[PDB]
Formats: sequence, C-alpha cells, structure tokens
Amino acid sequence: LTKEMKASFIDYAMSVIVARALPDVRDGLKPVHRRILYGMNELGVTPDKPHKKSARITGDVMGKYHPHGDSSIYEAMVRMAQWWSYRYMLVDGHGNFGSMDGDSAAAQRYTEARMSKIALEMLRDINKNTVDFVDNYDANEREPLVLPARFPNLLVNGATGIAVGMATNIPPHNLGETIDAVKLVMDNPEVTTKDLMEVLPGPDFPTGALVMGKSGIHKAYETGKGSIVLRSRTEIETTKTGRERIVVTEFPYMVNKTKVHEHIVRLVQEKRIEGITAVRDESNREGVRFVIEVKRDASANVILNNLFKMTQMQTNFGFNMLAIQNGIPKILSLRQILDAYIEHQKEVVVRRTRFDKEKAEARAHILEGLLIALDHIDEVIRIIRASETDAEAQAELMSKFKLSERQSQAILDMRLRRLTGLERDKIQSEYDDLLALIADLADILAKPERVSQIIKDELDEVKRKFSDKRRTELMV
Amino acid sequence: GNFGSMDGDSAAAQRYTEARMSKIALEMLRDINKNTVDFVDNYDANEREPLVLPARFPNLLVNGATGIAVGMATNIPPHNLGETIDAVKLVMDNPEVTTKDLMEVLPGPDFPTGALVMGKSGIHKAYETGKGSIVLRSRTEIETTKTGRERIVVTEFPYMVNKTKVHEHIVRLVQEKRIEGITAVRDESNREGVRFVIEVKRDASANVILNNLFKMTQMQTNFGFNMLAIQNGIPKILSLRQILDAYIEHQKEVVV
Amino acid sequence: GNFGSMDGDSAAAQRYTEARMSKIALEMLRDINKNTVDFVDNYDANEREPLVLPARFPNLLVNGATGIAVGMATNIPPHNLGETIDAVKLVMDNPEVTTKDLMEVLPGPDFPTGALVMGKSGIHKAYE
DNA sequence: GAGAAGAATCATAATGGGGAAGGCCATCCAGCCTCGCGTCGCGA
DNA sequence: TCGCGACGCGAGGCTGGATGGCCTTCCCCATTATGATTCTTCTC
Repeated sequence: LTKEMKASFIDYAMSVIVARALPDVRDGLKPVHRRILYGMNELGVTPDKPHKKSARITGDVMGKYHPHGDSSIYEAMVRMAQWWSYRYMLVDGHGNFGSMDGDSAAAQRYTEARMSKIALEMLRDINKNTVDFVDNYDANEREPLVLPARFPNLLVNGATGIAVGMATNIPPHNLGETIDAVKLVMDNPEVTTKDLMEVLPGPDFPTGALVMGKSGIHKAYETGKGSIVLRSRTEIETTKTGRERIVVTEFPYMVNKTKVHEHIVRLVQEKRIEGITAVRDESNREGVRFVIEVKRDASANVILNNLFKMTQMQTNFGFNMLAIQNGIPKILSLRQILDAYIEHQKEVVVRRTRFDKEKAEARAHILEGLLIALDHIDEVIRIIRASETDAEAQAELMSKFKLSERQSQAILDMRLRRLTGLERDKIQSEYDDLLALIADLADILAKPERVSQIIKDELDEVKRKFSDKRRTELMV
Repeated sequence: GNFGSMDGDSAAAQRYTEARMSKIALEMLRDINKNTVDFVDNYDANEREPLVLPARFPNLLVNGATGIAVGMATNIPPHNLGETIDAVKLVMDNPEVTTKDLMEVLPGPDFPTGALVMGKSGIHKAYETGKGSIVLRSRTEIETTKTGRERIVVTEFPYMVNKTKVHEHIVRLVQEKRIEGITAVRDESNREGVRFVIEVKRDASANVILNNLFKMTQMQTNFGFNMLAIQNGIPKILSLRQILDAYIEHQKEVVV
Repeated sequence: GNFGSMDGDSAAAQRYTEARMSKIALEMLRDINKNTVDFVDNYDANEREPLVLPARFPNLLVNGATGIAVGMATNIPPHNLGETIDAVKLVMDNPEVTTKDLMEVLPGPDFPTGALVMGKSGIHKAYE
C-alpha cells in the first residue's frame, strides 16, 4: 500500500530525473540530444550533401518517442544550435537562431541542419556491437541508452540543470587541454590537482569573461562546490575631449545586453549620475562594441564598481557540479570523469577488438575451406559425377575432408572461373595476412598499454584534424 | 440484414428481417405428389402438417444437433460430406464391412472454423459409443519480425469460442500477473481474414507460453460428444453404421 | 460528434473530434494586455504558461469538482448562479451579514437533472 | 314542467411505412527503406 | 588472369489519411374508434 506508493514515488522520480535532469557520466549527453544524434546518424545523409530544411527528421524522432511536446524537441535542436551558449559544435545549420539577445525564431522547419563534423567521428562504431540497446515502447525499433565517445563532452560543454532536487552548473573547457589531461592521467595514475591546474589553466566560454579568483577554482575542482567571478571586459581609453571611455567586449555568461542596459538606464534615471548620456552599444556583428563614455568630473572606475554591484558586469557564478551514474547522483571531482571516460573507452576498444576477431576468424574459417578445396579438385569433381544431390555431395565432402556445412556449400559455390592456380596463391596470401592480423589482435588483447596507445592514436587523429585556443581571456 | 459475426452480439433486427433460402432444400424434399408422410390437422383440425422430414440425404446427420436441457443431454457433432458419401457408398456396395476400415475412409469430426485435432483414442471411443471429450487446439504460430521479436499468431479457434471474452480473459491474465512476457494484445483488419496477434518480448520461452495457453486458457478445447438417439419416440443410441442403415431402409421405402 | 447520452457508453471517436467552445470564456478571461499572472517556460524553457485562471466570476465555484483519489478526497457540489449572484452582492454591499440569512438567499445544492431534496440539517452542516 | 340518462356524431391521437441526410469504412497513392546484383578490388 | 565478397543504387511494397456512396432511424400524415355532450324521451 504505502510501501507501493513509495515504490511509485521512487520509480517515477527516477523516471523524471533520468528523463530531463542531468545525463550520464558516461556521455554527458542528455537522452533527448542522444536520440537527436542517433536519428540524425540514422538519417545516413552526409554533411557533405547540403543540410536539409525539414521537420521530417523531428517527425521520425516523435515516431521514435512521444514526449510532452515535440516543440521541446525543436527547442533542443535550437539550443544545440546556440553556439553563443553551448560550445563547438553540434548543428550544421543555416536558418534563424539568433544570439544571446532575446531572439525568437518561430520558423521551425524552415531552418536547415544536418550532421556535424564532430558528430561524424564522435559516434562511429555502431556497426561493431559496442553499445547495448533497448526496444522502444513502439516495439518496432531499438535505441541505445549510452553512446561511444571520442572525448569527454562533459568538460567540453557544461550543464545548466533544473532544481528537481537541485540544479547544476558545469563550466565548459578546451579541446586540447582536455586531450592533455587525458594524456596526463594516462601516463600517471598519481597526478595531483596542481597537475590539473597545469593541463587545465581554467574553464572557458564561447564568449569570454574574467575569473579573478583562484581558491574558488581550487574548491571547484576538488569539492565540486564554489562560486566564481564572471566579469565583463573593461578597456579604458581616451576621448579626444577628455572622457574616460569604457569599451566592453566580454560579459558574464547567460547575460543578455538588453535588460542590463535597461536597468542601467533605470539606475541613471533614479536620482544618480545622469550626465552619462553616452551609451554606444551597437555594431556587434563584427564582435562586441559595448561602449559607454563617462561624463566629465566623474571617474570611470566608480561607475564600474557600481555596475559590478549591479551584478551584471561582475557576477558570482556558482557551481553545483553533480552527476548521474549507476542510477545515483554524485558530487563531482576529477579522477571520476577521467577514470570513467578511460574505462568506457577501454570497454569500447576491447569489444571492438572482440568483434573484429569474430569477423576475422569467420573469414579465416572460410579461407581454410577455400585453400583445402584448392588443394585437390579433380577427384572431388569425379566423385560429384558419381552423385546427383547436393546432400549427397555434402556427405561425399564429409567423407573426403574435414569441412563445415558452410565450408562445403561455399566450395559448392565455385564456377569454372574458380579453377585457376594464381587465385590459389592470392587466397593463400590473404589467408596468411588474416592469420597475421588475428595474431596481432590476440597479442594486442594480451597488452594493456596498447589500448592506451590506440586512444593516443584517436587523440592525435582529432588533434591533427582540430584544435582550439583559449578565447576566454582569464586573468587571476 | 444485421446479425453480428461471431462475437456475442446477436443482432435481432426484426424489422429488417429480409431473406431467401439456400438451394439445398431442392435436394432435401420434393414431396408434392409423393405419398410419404402422414399429416396432423390444426385449426379446428383442418390443415396438414407432416410428421417427419424425409430426404434422400443424411445431410442433417452431418450438420449437428443441440438438444440438451430437456431431459438428458445429447448433440450431434459435425463432419464434412465427401468422405461421408464415400463410406456410405462403400457400405451400400459392401454390406459386410468393418468399422476401422471405414475410419480409414472417415476423418475426424469436422468444424467450420478449422480445428487442430490431436489423438485418436477418443475417436475410437466416440465413433463406436459417442461418449468422451477430445482435445482441440487453435492454429497458432511463432513468427519473427524484422527485429527478431517473436509473435504468437492465431488464425481461428475451436467451436463455441468468442474473440472478445477470451480477449478480456487475456487482459485478466495480464492483471492477474500469472503470465509474463506478453506485450501487445492486438487485432485488426479482421474482415479480409481473421488476424489476432499476441506479441511477446524477448527472453521469454514463447513455446512454453503456448503450452501455458493450451493448459490454462480456453483456447484449449475439451470438446465432448453425446449422441443418444431417438428412433420413433423411444430414446436409443446408435453406432455410425446403424444411422446409415436406417437411412438405407428409409430410402428403400421412399423410392418404392 | 458521438458521445453517448448518459447511459454508460462513452463514445470516443477521436477521428470525429470536431468542435467549438462556448461563449462563457469571453466572461472568463481576457488577459491579453492585463498584467495578471506569472508564466512558466517549457521547451528548453522558452514559451509561456500561466499559473492560475483569473476571472471576474465565481462560476467554477458553482460548477463542481472531481479531485478524490490523489491524497485525501474532496469535491465541489454544484449550485445554480442567480441566487449565488444575489447572496454575493449582499455580502458586497453588506460586509457583516450572517450565514442563515444568506441561506435564506441560497437554496440547496443544485443538480442538472433536477432532484428532489428532503431535509435541511445536512444543509446546515455542509454550508458550514 | 322539469330533470336525468342514453345513443350517436364529431374530433383528436397514435401507429406504421417510406424518404432523405450524414457517418464510417476501405482503397489507393507516394514516400522511404531493404535486398539483391553488378562493378571493383586483392593475391599468386 | 581469374574469382569471390562487399557497398551502393533502384525498384517494390506497405501504411495512414481523406473522400465518397449507401443504409437505417425517426418523423409525419391519415384513417378509424372511443369518449363525451347534446337532444329527446319518460313519469307524476
């Protein structure tokens, strides 16, 4: 009764939290977005072909699952097109998406998008039985609960959760810095937090800010709790008539210019400094030109500290930094993200190795049958002439030599083009090649460090392909 | 008009009662000139009514009977007609044949839906003495999808079965929590051909579930016989020979 | 379309779902320009949804409610509207009236079929 | 004268049959995915 | 040279939604019988 009500409470709370709160540690990818990328990979249409303008994709998404609104699925599409909010990059698109401005793109299917470049190598190896699957409620198609990865996007894109019990802030980071962190933890299981300070000088943004504190960053990467400073960029230049002109490019994150400017107008117009009727905040299609000019007989820095007291040019940005794994939430630190991603990639690589051994040893068994057929042929021909049935021919071949049923029938699959001797040598050559590759994979399976070397290989692949610098200029 | 197909809705539109007959009464009876049957008189005892229905045909042997709750119970289970004609004509040209050699001519007792029959000991008992229940199963198959999921697909059922009452009993078995694996209980497009599908998740041993169907559910049929005859008022009981014997001597008197 | 009148046949023709509304929402709510109610945002937290339904009208007091099996049970039995308007306006112009003198204004709890009501002790208990 | 009761005549209502309007069901059309087959590639 | 296997492309088939045709139910109209009221009839 009340225990069953508690069971309903527990199970339904798990349903809501695993539905729309923080995703798994293993991916950092929410299942809405997971199914977006899975169905867009299963569109099959390459990003090389010009990216499409349709709600047919989202119609197949809603055929895959019924939410409490596919407008929310389109919101997920658009929020993954928010490069100014969520970093590089998940949408190859063309249509209206705006900026961090207060933009409303009601043109839903009229936007264009398809697969993105990072998604291509990000979600390979589906054909290698790497990830498990579950059936939908529609009992017709399957879906994976997690994904294979080529980086911890956990660190690449942060989290802005909701307070089902409590929300979660997770800051973004840099590509190559994360690669160096992976290499560091790979080479040493004995790293420190100063090591993390080295390979990660600090969390960054697609826009940029200033984070002056140090021990808040320290408690952030250790305890998982703490708040930081997000500060706008400040440039003090000289007006030709003597005004301390303020140029602003960076901002605190999730801070529109519009309502901040309106409250600045209000604070001017509530019996305060009114001679600052100089707000040249435009031309922001080349960058950000947020320029004011402080009036005469007034210093810029006092108005700067007053707008920092307005909590919009300098903001205490907190961090909750929680996660979901094994059905439980967790307070975060590193060597957890790190070791989790490491052992996940270990799973992926080793299971890929097992599947490749499956294909290779199956084809090796085939070429065994091929070479044993191509040893002695004409006696088999003449005994086939003493038969009239492929079942009789199968029994004859079982009397002749040791084969499989598949092997016997594949040897039956031989026209007269198969009756040469050069192709015997070719099958023998690829047979020895395949045996060498099988022995290579077996020796790799008897090698722990070789897995890490393959991880280094894929890291160097994506590092030659792409890199990124710290656009977020942070002084401490 | 309006009847209801086979699912518990006997449509009784007495206003819409518009019909004809079939062409088999032309084989049944033609006694216009035929001095056959006595008559009984009704309205101040004037107008005829025949005693019996003579024929040239043991069709209504093969039809089946429903006379149960009056005193004791009896019925007539049905066969089909062709091998009936065969075995009858063999008795005609050969008046000294045996039973089981005509069981070589006679298949099992038939049903219009098309029933799976197993066992012949009850056949041995009931062709002789007309008593006993036999086991009957529905044409039921396991079918694989494009995904590898399995499906229990039935085609028909044995005699006196509702789709819908058994469907409610399936929904019971769901909420009774005494059977597992079952996911979809669906039924569509049934008027081009009867198609009811149960669909079950993987890792469930679906053939064991079919065994559980034909153990506990009403899909299994224990169909019993009772052919306790009446020959000129007094109650009797007949073998399959004696029925056709009385038929023979009736045809004798008919044609004479 | 197809509904079933009052005898246990809830006709659910989802294909035939063709309708309009009534003219009473024009009395219910007109908050276009009317700064009344906070909003909550849904699809990646964007689009509005109002918290409550303001009105000028206690009509839905007089409608009746069905909220039972969630925690504990409750309902709202219905009245009619005219003497409701009467007793309300009497409380409006007279903020210090008594209960039973408005029971003089208020008849029994009403029903759409038309019910024979006997007794008033339960009326005395349930209006309180 | 006067008063009451009975038979006959007129009007009203109900039953059945036929006509018309709208609703539900099946069929077809197009789009997308899967299978098979052909061209290419590898080895002696 | 020669043979087999694998990937990509085209064609076919199936599903859902919309549209049209025909069937059934209710209402109305006329005919016939019953009830009531009026005129005539009876007795001191």
